[PDB]
Amino acid sequence: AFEISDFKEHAKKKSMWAGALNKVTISGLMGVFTEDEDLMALPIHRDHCPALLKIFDELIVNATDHERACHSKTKKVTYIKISFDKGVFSCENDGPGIPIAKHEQASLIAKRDVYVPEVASCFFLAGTNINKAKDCIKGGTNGVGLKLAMVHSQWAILTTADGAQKYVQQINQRLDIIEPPTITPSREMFTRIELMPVYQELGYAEPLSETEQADLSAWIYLRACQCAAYVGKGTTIYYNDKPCRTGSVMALAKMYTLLSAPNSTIHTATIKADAKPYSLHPLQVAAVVSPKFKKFEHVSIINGVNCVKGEHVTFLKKTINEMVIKKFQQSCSNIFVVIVGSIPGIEWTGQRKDELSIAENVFKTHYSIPSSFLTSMTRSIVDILLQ
Amino acid sequence: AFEISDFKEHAKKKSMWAGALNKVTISGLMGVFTEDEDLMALPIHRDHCPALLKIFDELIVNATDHERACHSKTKKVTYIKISFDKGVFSCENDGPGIPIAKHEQASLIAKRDVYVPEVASCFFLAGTNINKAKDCIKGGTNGVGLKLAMVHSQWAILTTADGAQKYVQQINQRLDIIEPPTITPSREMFTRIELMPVYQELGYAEPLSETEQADLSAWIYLRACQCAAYVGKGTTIYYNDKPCRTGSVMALAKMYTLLSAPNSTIHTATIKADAKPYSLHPLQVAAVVSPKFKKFEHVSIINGVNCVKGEHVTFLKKTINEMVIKKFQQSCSNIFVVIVGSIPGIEWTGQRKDELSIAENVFKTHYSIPSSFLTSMTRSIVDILLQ
Ligand SMILES: Nc1ncnc2c1ncn2[C@@H]1O[C@H](COP(=O)(O)OP(=O)(O)NP(=O)(O)O)[C@@H](O)[C@H]1O
Ligand SMILES: Nc1ncnc2c1ncn2[C@@H]1O[C@H](COP(=O)(O)OP(=O)(O)NP(=O)(O)O)[C@@H](O)[C@H]1O
Ligand SMILES: [Mg+2]
Ligand SMILES: [Mg+2]
Repeated sequence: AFEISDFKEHAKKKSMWAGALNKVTISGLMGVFTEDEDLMALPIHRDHCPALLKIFDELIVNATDHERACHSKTKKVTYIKISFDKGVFSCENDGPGIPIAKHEQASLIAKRDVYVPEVASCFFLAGTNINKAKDCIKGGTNGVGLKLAMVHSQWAILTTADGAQKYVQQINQRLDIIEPPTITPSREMFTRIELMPVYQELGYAEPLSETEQADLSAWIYLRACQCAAYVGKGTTIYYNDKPCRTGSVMALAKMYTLLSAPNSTIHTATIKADAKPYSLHPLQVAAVVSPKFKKFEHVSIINGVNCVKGEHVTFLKKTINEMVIKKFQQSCSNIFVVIVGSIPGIEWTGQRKDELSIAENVFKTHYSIPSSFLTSMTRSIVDILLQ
Repeated sequence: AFEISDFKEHAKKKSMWAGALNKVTISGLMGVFTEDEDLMALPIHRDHCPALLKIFDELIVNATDHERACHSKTKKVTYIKISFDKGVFSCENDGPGIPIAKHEQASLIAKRDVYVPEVASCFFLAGTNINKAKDCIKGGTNGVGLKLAMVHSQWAILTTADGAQKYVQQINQRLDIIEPPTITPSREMFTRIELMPVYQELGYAEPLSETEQADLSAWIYLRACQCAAYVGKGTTIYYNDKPCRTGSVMALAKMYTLLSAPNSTIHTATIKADAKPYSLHPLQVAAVVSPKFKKFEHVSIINGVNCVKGEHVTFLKKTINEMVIKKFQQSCSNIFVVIVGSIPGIEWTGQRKDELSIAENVFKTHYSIPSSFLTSMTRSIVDILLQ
């Protein structure tokens, strides 16, 4: 009756790692769709498998983490290329590759030659964020995300090049079959993950239906557009070899409000903090206020992660609410707001990183929302309330 | 740079297991306080460590799981006794004890005699829910919760008796030191976990401050009261040897609304489904509608777990909203609602079990909310809207 599981078997059966392992109703599920030359974020009103969307997210956050790691160094990340075609998902980024070197501890554990890229892709609770600095703004913390991608892949290829050598390794049948890597001379420098998810096991048609393909493509495109707003000014994000043109929170706010509030006013702010490490990490904000909006909604890209709940939102809402109450006397259900940037020292409620955890006083003590933004938001909210 | 962690080290450092490992702002944090002979649920407006509250929850859900496992058997669980004194937390339940038997697979893994209760308390990804049936309504699924309690304990004692023998085992220094167990003849039958959390490591004073002690006591008492509404009619819940008198969703609804809406109308329903396994699991509902309530709030005890988000809430809200719209023409921000019961086949977003995951169509297809409840709720909501 009392059974003991290994990580692989556990990750194939348990929702705690990446969420539900079958299709469920995902509240607020969105994708981006192109109408003419316009990008429009629209709801996806069909059940989808959270764990499937999460293994796409794990690879994308790994690439955005690498962009952040490299952004002040000589060899920077200049691109992240995301691809989705015939069911195959890939994510490739430039900059220094995963070191092509024997890992002494892993080789002893496994009783065979294990190189660093195999540790990164095949060993659970393993990576460069196991001892994470208090000020680190990478999303990665657990050493599990890439292994979850591998466990939900029928086949996967890890390719990395360090400017000297290229390493290619097949990781097949949900991490059951790790093929010995092919190592060759190369002047390339990059990391690529290519995989075919276990679509049928996660509740999808094999091959994907027209609707499943379209929904997954829209979701991935929007996730790439979210990255594009987060990464540094030197990095381009591509989706199926097309650049994602959403380099600002204003561009993100437009994509989400184009159908409901075309030709709208975009209230903008940079939220800044008054002490390191917070002062190193300004937050970019764009908000639209419309009577057509039925309840408060945010899109938060924090540390490269799409965060659906956190005290950073609460801080903005309470601050606006206090001003609205005062002006009206002489509050948030008509706001759509985009918040993008890094926050050091956050913790998460789970591997999925749906909710960040923090002391509210971090914002009260350190951060200031520009008066001009609060005044313009309050003016717009009050006019609606008055009507 | 690339490090490989064991489970214990990982659980002491990573928020993914039990949430943040220091004090943060927990939205909606509540405890129960006794004023005179009255029980009143009130907000706790102070930061607390989620992982600390979760190891209390892991033991309480294990006891409620055992109550559910035993409820149709000859030897039932008749009590769950929760204690909190001088920093020491204990949870004891009657009914069949954890088997006192050598575990052959664990003994081979560890290269020494390992009995089943040591597997349950000290081996990660281990327990009786590793292969969980599609219709199982126990909260336990991952084989990790009791190990997280042990990893966040300076010292812990596991005591179990199977009516033949008693097994006592010390598990000390955050699972670093597993003492060999003491096995003796006994006619007792029970399972007890007693532990002292690592309060200082999780941001608390050593010993607890007056306020920390009072807040943690209030939180635990309310969690016990939540259990009392969930368990079968034959089981009594005690907190510090006093029975928890909240045997109904009406009693729970009263405790949450006593300060804001004394002498209120309680709308009641049993939500029933039309096919097994759903039909085995009626949901008990009590709701209060007041103009004094500023936004929609629910307390959901699902499969013994305090669930803060799920499509069961959405189903009730949408159903009420449709009726309200219709009546008004001739909607949920004034509702407080308690929902208690079992839902088979749910998945979670994480080990914490904050959010359940399910297809919305489960409710649309199988479940029916009684017309008399919808009519009485709609009458109360409409009167407020009209005012
Ligand atoms: N695209 C990439 N480019 C470079 N290095 C990478 C890339 N993806 C992963 N890595 C490395 O591989 C390690 C393992 O990745 P992963 O399993 O996702 O763990 P993580 O990102 O550190 N933490 P988490 O994602 O929270 O579980 C990372 O710590 C990086 O060092
Ligand atoms: N109070 C208890 N009474 C009887 N059996 C218990 C009790 N607590 C734990 N157990 C047993 O010990 C096992 C390990 O507990 P635990 O680590 O909490 O895993 P779980 O409850 O199965 N899953 P999860 O809590 O989701 O990680 C359980 O599966 C039960 O078989
Ligand atoms: Mg990662
Ligand atoms: Mg458990």
